Amino acid sequence: VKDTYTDRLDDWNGIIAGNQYYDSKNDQMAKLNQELEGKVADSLSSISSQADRIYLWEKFSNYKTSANLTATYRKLEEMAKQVTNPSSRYYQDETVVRTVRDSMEWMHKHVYNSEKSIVGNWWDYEIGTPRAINNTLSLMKEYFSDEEIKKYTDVIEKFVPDPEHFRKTTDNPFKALGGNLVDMGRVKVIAGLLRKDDQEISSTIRSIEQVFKLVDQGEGFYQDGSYIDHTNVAYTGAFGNVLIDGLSQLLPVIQKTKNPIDKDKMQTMYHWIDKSFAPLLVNGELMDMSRGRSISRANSEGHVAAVEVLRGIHRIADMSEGETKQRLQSLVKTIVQSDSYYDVFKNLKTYKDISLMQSLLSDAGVASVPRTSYLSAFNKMDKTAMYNAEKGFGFGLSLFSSRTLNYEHMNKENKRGWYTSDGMFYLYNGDLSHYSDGYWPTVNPYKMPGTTETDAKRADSDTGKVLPSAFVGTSKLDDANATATMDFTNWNQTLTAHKSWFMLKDKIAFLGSNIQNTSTDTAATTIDQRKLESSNPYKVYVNDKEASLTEQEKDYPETQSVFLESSDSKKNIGYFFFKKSSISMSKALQKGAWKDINEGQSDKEVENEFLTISQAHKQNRDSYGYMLIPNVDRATFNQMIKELESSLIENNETLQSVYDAKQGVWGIVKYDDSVSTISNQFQVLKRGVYTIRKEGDEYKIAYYNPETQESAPDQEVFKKLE
Ligand SMILES: CC(=O)N[C@@H]1[C@@H](O[C@@H]2OC(C(=O)O)=C[C@H](O)[C@H]2O)[C@@H](OS(=O)(=O)O)[C@@H](CO)O[C@H]1O
Repeated sequence: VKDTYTDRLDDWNGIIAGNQYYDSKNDQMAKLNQELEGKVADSLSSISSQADRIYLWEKFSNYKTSANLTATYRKLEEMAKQVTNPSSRYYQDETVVRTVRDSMEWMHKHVYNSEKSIVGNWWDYEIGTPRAINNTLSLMKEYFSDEEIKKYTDVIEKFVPDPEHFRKTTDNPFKALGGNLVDMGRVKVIAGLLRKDDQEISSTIRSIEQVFKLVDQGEGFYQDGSYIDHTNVAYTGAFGNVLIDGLSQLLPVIQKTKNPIDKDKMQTMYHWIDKSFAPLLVNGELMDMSRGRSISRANSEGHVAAVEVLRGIHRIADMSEGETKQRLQSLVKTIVQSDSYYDVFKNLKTYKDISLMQSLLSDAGVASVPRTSYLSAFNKMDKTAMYNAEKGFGFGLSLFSSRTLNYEHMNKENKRGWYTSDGMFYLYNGDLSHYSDGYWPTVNPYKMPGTTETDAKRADSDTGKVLPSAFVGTSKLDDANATATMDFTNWNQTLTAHKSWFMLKDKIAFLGSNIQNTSTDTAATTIDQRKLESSNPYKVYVNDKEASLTEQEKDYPETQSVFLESSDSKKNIGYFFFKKSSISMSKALQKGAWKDINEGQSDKEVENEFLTISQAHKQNRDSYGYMLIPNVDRATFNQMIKELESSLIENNETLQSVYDAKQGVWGIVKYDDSVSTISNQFQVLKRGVYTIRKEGDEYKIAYYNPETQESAPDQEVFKKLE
């Protein structure tokens, strides 16, 4: 019955597949078509055609493993896409049409139906599979009767009858929010359209509207740009992705139903884009510190994941108007064009998405200007993102506190992310591939960059924890200067350290004090563990003298500096130790498999060479202090360290501060309320984090109390001398 429901489904088909936009003469589209042709060909030649078959596909035969249901139905969706693509060799193919119909019936009779109960993961039963079934039926609605459609979607209503909750049939349902809430729309709104059920459509859309509300606690988007999911996990880059990616797909359809969403309600999406997503995108890469356990997926490295966000933004731009549309187009354009490592089209999986991107890139009317400098203090999720446009580098600071979980290990994914939030830092430079090409399965998980840890063995079976202290946070002064601290205690309460960071425009100072260890394990801070490029080798200098690193760790006592020299200055990394320090370095090939950190991944061996720099802490009360200076050549680095000779103001158990004389900026962390006199110019009076700038006789102050998550009146925390 061709009606308004089918009309909406046609629009949905144009969004999830886009066959109406296909053009064989379009190289990028032809590439995706060829991929789908191959997938269908593989599925058709391996499917079971035997009577009394115990499965459709032998590699997805054990139906007690929920993942096999979703994978099976997704193969049918691929078939539906091609059978309805005039340019496919499978267009209106009678064998494929019958294969999809027969397969749906077979699964319905022996594997997935209303009489079944969740076996394995609820996600496959309520989201993964229902979405694959909805899309298959939507694409091939001209081959199924309304009665068959309702028949094959009854199971969806059994497992997901309530648009406000998931796991309804289990003994522990949960309130649907964020990404999950968006998926609820792709499940019940589409099923509602297929079943011509107005009540399901309306109630689901109404439920979906909750997603536009910013929160001040719990899961969701925060005013400061943070995004929390799974109770207390920083998750903008994975569940946030699903949210914007899926919602941007749904909106065009929803807005054409009898229950469109108010325009002022959808206004918050622009806040997510500018405040939440944009800062986490550097040279086409979505910062891993925001991706949770997804970092352990080989097919979802940083640049790939970024496309999920970018395509979502582009769709939103397409449904926007005027300046709003123009600026969003420019944002997507400059990000994509800044990415010289990853081909955006590799993750644009529908013809409309491919088409939109091509028009954007070729439209001279859409400005593509390098993004300006910025610094986002995502205090509500304990992460900080910094980007310097003049020099061209990004910096990510990954922390956690009593308010957030350090790392997520679940569904057998991210088994070794133990220290990824223990004050771990990321540097985004000229090597756009650094955190890609197998970084995650080859990086030594015991030496994450920036972290202070003991060398005790850790179990893959462990799960995340919150930090005992709430004294973790960032005080931002402007787009280039901020200060952060973390009152760190390790996983088993055997080591402590007051770790602080001083972001000073074109460099970051790392200070650590009060380092104590009550265990028999050795303690050390990993200054860096950088993945190398065989094509661009580094020439290493210690105290400005070339050094030859080996697989075997070499000690360098009385080190004032270390410089990693590339042929490309935008890949250079220098480390200046305020006080001569005893460090050790090594360059070695590290091997591993994605399966080591994610059970469902390939056991194929991967290898990468890493340069590791560490500083041992053999005594209680130890400390570390150094300045990370990227993107400058050797002579310039040498000149800068002389300018910074006296930049360290203090680094003890109650006070840590660094001064940038060139900028007239101070970064300060106070652990108590004593009166601290700084540079004989002013005094800071309260426990907390400060970033201060002197402009003549004037003083600009940025104070933050991380525990109460509040700033304070200037006179309460600052006092100029005389
Ligand atoms: C955010 C997240 O990790 N969600 C998990 C699922 O992963 C997303 O799957 C899809 C999709 O449209 O199916 C798009 C995203 O890129 C993925 O991040 C999925 O995990 S997995 O199978 O991809 O490894 C399901 C499986 O049960 O679990 C979700 O939590």
